[PDB]
Formats: sequence, structure tokens, C-alpha cells
Amino acid sequence: ALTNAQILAVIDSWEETVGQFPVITHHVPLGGGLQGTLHCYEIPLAAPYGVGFAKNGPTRWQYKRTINQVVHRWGSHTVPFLLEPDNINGKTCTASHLCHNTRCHNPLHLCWESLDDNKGRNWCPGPNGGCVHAVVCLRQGPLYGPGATVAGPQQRGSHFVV
Amino acid sequence: ALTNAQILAVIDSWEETVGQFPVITHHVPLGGGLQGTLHCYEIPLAAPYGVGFAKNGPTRWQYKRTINQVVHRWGSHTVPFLLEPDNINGKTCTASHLCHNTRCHNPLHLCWESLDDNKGRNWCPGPNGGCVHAVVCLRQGPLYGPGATVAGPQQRGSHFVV
DNA sequence: TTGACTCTCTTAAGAGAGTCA
DNA sequence: TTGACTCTCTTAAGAGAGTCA
Ligand SMILES: [Mg+2]
Ligand SMILES: [Mg+2]
Ligand SMILES: [Zn+2]
Ligand SMILES: [Zn+2]
Ligand SMILES: [Zn+2]
Ligand SMILES: [Zn+2]
Repeated sequence: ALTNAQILAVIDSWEETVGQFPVITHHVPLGGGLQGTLHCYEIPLAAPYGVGFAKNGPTRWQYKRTINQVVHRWGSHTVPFLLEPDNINGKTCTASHLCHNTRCHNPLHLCWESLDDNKGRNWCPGPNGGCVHAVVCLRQGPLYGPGATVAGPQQRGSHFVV
Repeated sequence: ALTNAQILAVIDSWEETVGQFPVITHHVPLGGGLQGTLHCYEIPLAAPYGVGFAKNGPTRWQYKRTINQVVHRWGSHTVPFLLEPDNINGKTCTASHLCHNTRCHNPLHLCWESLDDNKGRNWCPGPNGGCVHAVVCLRQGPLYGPGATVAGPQQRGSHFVV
């Protein structure tokens, strides 16, 4: 098995490579009518992506390193968390984009949490709008707001009570 | 079926049948430390479910009627909305449980909205905790809260900024 | 050892359609 | 005509693994 030192070396090589990705400045809602700035380190749209990186899906990538003749591969956003527990409350941990920018690989924009916690950030009011996430959101979720509901609750007769 | 009269007759038959489902009282968090009460009309756990109803999945049902000598079938929660647009901004409209109780078929607990709007209600703070849904939530979402994040954003080196 | 592709899978909110009796 | 089953699919947040040179 890879040793702690070998895992640290994987994380360090990943950081070195991602740190050279184009850094894109994005202005983002924080909640409470305030605007902030996030700096995303974006993997390229097409090959080559960077040493060790390859695309396995439209917005999915993997990082690969060969150590002592054995090929090891990880989801491209999971690398910062290789020294962390991989499950919690019986749920698999997932890499969760605090910046909501799938191509971004900035580890300061990622956290490691259940898929439900991950998804829920899409609707968070944001760090200046009432976020209650213990690991705080960096921005208001892109789907926060009144929504676009086409039809609300309704009955034609009198068979029901709320 | 095709005619407005036929569609109204389908909605009316559905309401009459669902109106005879057992009414189960559920006390629910509203947000803001307040509690409310919902009356869910719950489809049975096993056959028979009611005239026109059959289970297509562990928590999935369909309603069917024979009109013009042909079988017409719908997802069991979609029937209240047969006269509504079936899409919004190019996204499919879905039946969305305001009570977060799949077996419930009370139309006073359903709305018709995109899957994203639907999902997002799982994390809403609720009608007394800051819900901003234009079609208001009936309760705080079951997944609202601080989450259980295992690891937050972090870097080993000095290549990244927020 | 490395790059650039290929494929299918998970989850939990939701769907459509076919086989028998 | 009605009932009770069977199967696979959609979405958008996420995954693992194979092939070839
Ligand atoms: Mg996410
Ligand atoms: Mg729902
Ligand atoms: Zn980012
Ligand atoms: Zn948050
Ligand atoms: Zn209900
Ligand atoms: Zn709400």
C-alpha cells in the first residue's frame, strides 16, 4: 500500500500541476446583496490538461501516478483529501465544489462531504445570506432563490385538507 | 386523454380515490424553532392501492384509466397538473412533494416545478425559517442543517488563493 | 510510465413502458 | 377493463476501471 509519505508526494505533485492551470477571477454573489471574488484554477477544455490528468467524461477527470511500477488513479478532485476518512455516517465522501465551477481544481474551493451535503450547497443563501454549513460556503448557491414553480398545491373538489 | 373534459374527469376520479387513502398526521419542523402539522393522504404499502393505481417501483406508482377504449397512464403524482405546461424554460416539470413524503398523494402537498426546484426544497429552512420559494414550502427541508463535512478547503503548499 | 481516449456506475429527487391474469 | 407485477430511463451533483501505443 502507498505510505503516508507517498500519498503526501501525490498531493504535492497534484498541487504543483493544478497551480499552473489558468487562474480565472470570478465575481460571485455572497448573499445579503453582497458580491465577492473567487479565483478558480480551471483545467483546460481539451487535451492536454496537465501532467497526470485525463478526461473520463464531459466534466469528469482523473489523476494518475505510477509508483513502484503500479498505476494508481483517483478522481481529479479527490486528491486533496487522500489523507482523510473516506466515509461519514455510513455515506461516501465526495469532493464538493464551494465555487460551483466543475473545471476548477483549486483545493481552497473544495470540501469533502456526503453527496447530500454536496448537492445542498446549490441552494444555500451564502456566507452573507444565512449559510449554516459548519464548513461555510464561499458563495451563494447558483440555484438559490424563489424558483420557477409552474403550479402550486391545489384541488378541484373538497376531498382534502392540508 | 385528449379533451379538457376527459382530463378534468381523470383529475376528479384521481382526487376521489386519493381522498379515501388513509390520512396520516405528521408533525413537522417549520423553521424558526416552530412546529406544524400536515395531513398526508398515503397510498397503501401493498396491493391493492386503490382504483386505477399500481406500483411500478419501491416508491413509484402510476395512475391508469381506459378512455376511448385505450389505456392512458401517468405518474401517480402528476395527475393534478395535467392541464399545466409540462416544461418550464426547457426543463421538464415534475411533481414535487412539499411534505417530503413519497407515499402521500394529497394535492395540497404537491407542486409542479423543475427537478432542480424540487430537489432544492430538501435543504430549505422552511416557512418560518426563511423560505424564499415563491410557492412556499410547507416545512423545513429534511436535509437542512450544518452538514457533516469531513474536511474543508486546504492546501499543503503556497500555490493557491481563495 | 504516460496521454488520450473508451466504457459503465452512484445517489435520491423524479419518469415511461411491457407482461401477464 | 382493471389489477399486479416486471423492466429501464432522467437529472446533475458526483465516481471506478479498460485499451493502446
Ligand atoms: Mg457540488
Ligand atoms: Mg421533492
Ligand atoms: Zn473554483
Ligand atoms: Zn452554505
Ligand atoms: Zn403529504
Ligand atoms: Zn422553501
